[PDB]
Amino acid sequence: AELFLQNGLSMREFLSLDILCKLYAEVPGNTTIKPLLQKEMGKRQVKTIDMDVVGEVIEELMGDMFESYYRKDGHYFPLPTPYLDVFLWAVLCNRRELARVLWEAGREPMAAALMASRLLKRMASRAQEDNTITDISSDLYDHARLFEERAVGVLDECFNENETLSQTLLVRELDHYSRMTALELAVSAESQDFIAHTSCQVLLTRLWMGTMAMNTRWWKVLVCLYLPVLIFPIIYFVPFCDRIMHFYSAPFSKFVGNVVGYLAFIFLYAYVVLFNFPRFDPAKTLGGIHPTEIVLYFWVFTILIEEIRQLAAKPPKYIKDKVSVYFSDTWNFVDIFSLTVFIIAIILRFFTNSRIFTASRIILSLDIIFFIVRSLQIFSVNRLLGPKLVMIQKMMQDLAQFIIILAVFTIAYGIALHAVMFPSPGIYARNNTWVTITSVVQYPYWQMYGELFLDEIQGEKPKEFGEVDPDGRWLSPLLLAIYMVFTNILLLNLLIAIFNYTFERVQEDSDKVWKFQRYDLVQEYHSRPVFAPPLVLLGHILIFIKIGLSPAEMEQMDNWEFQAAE
Amino acid sequence: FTNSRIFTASRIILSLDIIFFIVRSLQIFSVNRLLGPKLVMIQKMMQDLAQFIIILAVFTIAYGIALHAVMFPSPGIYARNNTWVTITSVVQYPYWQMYGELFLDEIQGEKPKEFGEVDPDGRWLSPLLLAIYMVFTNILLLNLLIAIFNYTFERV
Amino acid sequence: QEDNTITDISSDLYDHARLFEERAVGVLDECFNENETLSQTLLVRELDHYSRMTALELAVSAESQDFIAHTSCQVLLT
Ligand SMILES: *[C@@H]1O[C@H](CO)[C@@H](O[C@@H]2O[C@H](CO)[C@@H](O)[C@H](O)[C@H]2NC(C)=O)[C@H](O)[C@H]1NC(C)=O
Ligand SMILES: *[C@@H]1O[C@H](CO)[C@@H](O[C@@H]2O[C@H](CO)[C@@H](O)[C@H](O)[C@H]2NC(C)=O)[C@H](O)[C@H]1NC(C)=O
Ligand SMILES: [Ca+2]
Repeated sequence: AELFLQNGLSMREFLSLDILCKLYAEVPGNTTIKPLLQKEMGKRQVKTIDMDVVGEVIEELMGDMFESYYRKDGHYFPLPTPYLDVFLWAVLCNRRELARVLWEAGREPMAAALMASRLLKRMASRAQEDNTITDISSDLYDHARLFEERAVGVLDECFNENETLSQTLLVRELDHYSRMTALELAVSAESQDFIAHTSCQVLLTRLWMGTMAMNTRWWKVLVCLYLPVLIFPIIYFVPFCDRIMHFYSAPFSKFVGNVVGYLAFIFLYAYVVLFNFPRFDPAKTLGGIHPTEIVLYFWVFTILIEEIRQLAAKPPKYIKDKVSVYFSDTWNFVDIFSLTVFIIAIILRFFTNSRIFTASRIILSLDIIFFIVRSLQIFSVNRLLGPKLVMIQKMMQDLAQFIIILAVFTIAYGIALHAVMFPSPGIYARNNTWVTITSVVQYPYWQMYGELFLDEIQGEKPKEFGEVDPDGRWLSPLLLAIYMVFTNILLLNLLIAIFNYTFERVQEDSDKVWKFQRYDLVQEYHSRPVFAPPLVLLGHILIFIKIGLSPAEMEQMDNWEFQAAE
Repeated sequence: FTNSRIFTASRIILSLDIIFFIVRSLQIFSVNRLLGPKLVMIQKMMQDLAQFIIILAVFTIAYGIALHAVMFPSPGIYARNNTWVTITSVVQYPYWQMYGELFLDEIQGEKPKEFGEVDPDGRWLSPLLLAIYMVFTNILLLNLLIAIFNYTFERV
Repeated sequence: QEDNTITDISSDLYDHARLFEERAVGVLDECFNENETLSQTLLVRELDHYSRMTALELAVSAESQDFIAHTSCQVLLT
């Protein structure tokens, strides 16, 4: 194929629509793409293959509201991109050297390599999670890593001459890739080697220090954030109210504003739940509500209008697609959960019942935890702290996996221990279903942390624990001996070993995963209102009341990118 | 100065400054091939602890705000009518629970004299919150910090 | 590494610094393999073209642990 392309043949004259549909027709059978295409043709009841089925497979196999160009262009119902779609065919078929040749022969190469990496590793996940598809997943991850390092090398050769061209090449509209950039193609692909490259990181620093000097510290931004008249001496700009609006346009300034006003919010929420959250009564003024709780209502309404703004400012047009893009990160799950739990608590605020207000204060006092879980994204600005947060997230995945084994042994020993201490048809009966079930759950759990109930389970302390059966009084130390040698020593250190394996896997790439989540931090603070940190709701009022280039400039971009690829 | 508070501050400051003289003593152990590298390990692990302490304090103060807010509702009969014991309880009780000193008799409403009258709906919720805090902090966060220390140990 | 206005080429710079570390260690080793007393008196010279500081002081400014852990520097420190 390479020899044909470099002796007498061009893809522009060779490939047509029927050759391409036939090329997707005689895929061999040991691939992932034949089960995917036959599953999609089973969903449409069409016996022949066309490019709309291939396009829908590519759209569900890229994700993130990707729109494949076979569905929108009339040439797929000469061809515009013959190198690109024969390349995509060779990538879907898991053909190493053929996709290499078609990548080397085609235009927009790092975008092609990042799309190939996303497509191959999402085929790897698809073959791993489906039993009707042959698990060739390690081959697909190796091929995706091969396109990862090809994209990183093309970016590196672009970076070794005229870095400004690299920064403006990473943010191009790519009309043959559903109008998304190389940054967005890389973070869809989770290509951590591409984002941790120096070009993407200085670009995220330019976007992060938006029209402002790249080494201005956080305390200068802090003292200029609440004193705008002091912006003019010390804030250095990379080129009047132009300097003011360019100071507040920085996502780092919006970040420091979110940090300081959020610490004010957490201190206010803590003052409410720890010092003043009274029972509602219509007798005294304002219902008895302290105005710190009113300012609390104001700032959580501000966070709610903030999340409604983030839902409305999503790049798709349909509201369901905006919701699907909005819930693509877990931070929006934490946001919607904390806001909904707050709104439930403040609905239950006003009912004057003792149980309903008790539920309200309990729900609010447990929702401070979820606001501080939302606070955890702030620590991703630090090279040292953010990887530890990624460690915490993957260890919580490990804990949610191990917790069924831990609960199985815990409930087994709890059933045994409570059955030998408290025989229920006897004088030693706990005549209460709830304290029996919570004892089975509770007592092995606290014994698991070395809080040994040795006085309790041997028959002493009969008032606050219970009258233990006298033959449970000698058997309970033996059962607790087996449980301590099996659970505190073996099971817990097994879980610690799982956590340490997770620690080593993240710590060997901690720098690169911080570089990758730095993109998510920049995108989190790039779309915030350009406004005062106590007045961001006024900013949402004043909202209520990725670059494109010239076509000859785009062809010049493509020529420079293709020769750096050469 | 013969004042009771000023002399108390003097003896407290002297009795805490013996610690810093013995921190200065730590350079003597660099004459040993075996001990001095362990002191370099202690120094880099204290750097690691000073980095991890903001994450540990964030989760500690979160659970402390939650725990003290469910045990002691401040506009109620179960109010701790003292700002200082509230703030030091939020700092203090998750910290000692983090080392397995579980205040299970205290947070379930028993020992009302030296701990405080716990609200009866905090008496069942405090073991659940402490369960989540023990499975998240003594198991996950502390062994994460131990893993950081072990990575530092291997590097040195 | 600590400045954002400077391109982070830091790993290349640490590799180049380690390259000069092992070059210095090898020159000290070839100095040590004949007449060790000359190595000890060479490590403590006034170096007027280096602001009058020794090879020991240039190495501990550089934190060149491979140079100080060489046998010449250690018997000199003994
Ligand atoms: C739980 O209920 C059982 C059932 O009545 C109690 O068992 C009785 O206890 C008395 C004195 O303790 C004996 O005289 C009876 O013979 C027991 N009945 C049976 C069927 O064994 C038991 O004491 C209760 N336990 C608690 C803690 O309330
Ligand atoms: C803290 O102060 C509050 C405010 O007075 C006390 O709450 C009162 O307690 C008495 C009896 O305990 C009740 O009769 C009142 O109705 C309560 N007032 C309110 C507004 O709820 C509370 O007892 C004090 N707690 C401590 C430990 O001193
Ligand atoms: Ca959000």
